[PDB]
Amino acid sequence: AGAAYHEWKMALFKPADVILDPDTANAILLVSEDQRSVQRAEEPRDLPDNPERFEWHYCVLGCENFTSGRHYWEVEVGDRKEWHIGVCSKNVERKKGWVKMTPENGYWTMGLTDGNKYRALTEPRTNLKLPEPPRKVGIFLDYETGEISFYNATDGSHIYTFPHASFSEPLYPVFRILTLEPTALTICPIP
Amino acid sequence: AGAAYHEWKMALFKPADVILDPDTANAILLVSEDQRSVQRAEEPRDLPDNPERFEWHYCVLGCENFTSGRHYWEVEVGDRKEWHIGVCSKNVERKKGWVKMTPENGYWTMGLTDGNKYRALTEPRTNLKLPEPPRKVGIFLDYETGEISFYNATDGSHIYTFPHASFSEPLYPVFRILTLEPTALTICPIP
Ligand SMILES: C/C(=C\COP(=O)(O)OP(=O)(O)O)CO
Ligand SMILES: C/C(=C\COP(=O)(O)OP(=O)(O)O)CO
Repeated sequence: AGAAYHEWKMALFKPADVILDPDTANAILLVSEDQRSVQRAEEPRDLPDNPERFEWHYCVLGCENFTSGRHYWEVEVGDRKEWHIGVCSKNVERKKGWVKMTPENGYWTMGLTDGNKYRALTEPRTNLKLPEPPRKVGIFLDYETGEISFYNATDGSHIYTFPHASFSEPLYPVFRILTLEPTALTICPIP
Repeated sequence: AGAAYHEWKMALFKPADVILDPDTANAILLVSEDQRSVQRAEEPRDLPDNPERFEWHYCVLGCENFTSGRHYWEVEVGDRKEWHIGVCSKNVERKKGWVKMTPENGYWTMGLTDGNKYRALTEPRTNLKLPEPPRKVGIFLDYETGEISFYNATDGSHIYTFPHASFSEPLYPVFRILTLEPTALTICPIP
């Protein structure tokens, strides 16, 4: 069940060793020293406007992108009451206010808002019903087949899969947090 | 106060999301479908050889181990008249009969026998005197300080702290039940 999940993911997808890129992180984000976790600060840091940095979206990326193959990583979201995670195109508009995070705008993400509302960030947003709140989420990228999927990485249940896409840009792991709370997002070691 | 215990656990220790590993579970144990609970059976299962499995001790482990950091989880023991819980080293002699569960053998555990006799499984065993019987037990690991502690998770009260170890191996949550009875051991998910 969980076991079947682990066997399936290990057979089919390459483990990506994701580390967060402080240079991309909106100034309201604190990336941990080990670059595995990200937290939202109360006050923004005073950081330069280098082209890589998100200036509007409360986002940070992985250091490395994907251009082909099947890849997965897992993110511990624990009890944090707001988070959205997935992948985004390298050429997302990092410097424009109010760009909706949607596949059309180079984002493939899902998560949680207001403690209990699960969504996939489609346009319009898709509401999800998950019998069990995930503590750890498996993100899955099949670049060739154009498929971004999410699983509960502990009990192996399927969370969501985006419609078929035809990727024309490299894809980054992306992480977004809006609220001030205690629990971090953490990229966990993967089998 | 339970309030102080709540604040303390939440400030200092990362909440471990513990799921029982059925491949480790001695064949006389039955792990629930959600792998949050374990019960002792009257008859063993007939299973294929597995290196991970406890052959002698009536034990099951968590799926994940700890190699650094401060971690806690909380176990519902209910009115069950016999149980022992804690952590053990990854390299405990799983396959060997008659190994005493003690710190020298890779185990740091405490619990209940015969309804009313609480013990820490030191060598010798140290008898505990608990003003009230717990129904939920908080297990606390601080890997750097070598500190394994047990608390009454409802009212915050201290149950037992082992002499500080110098851990040189990854640590698993471990769970042992000997006796036949209706109340399972249950891991309460992250609050
Ligand atoms: C302010 C902000 C994001 C909120 O965006 P939205 O208000 O469009 O809502 P959502 O559906 O969650 O994307 C910065 O990332
Ligand atoms: C039979 C058994 C465990 C009990 O071992 P022991 O009989 O040595 O007693 P204890 O002091 O509770 O460890 C299988 O796990």
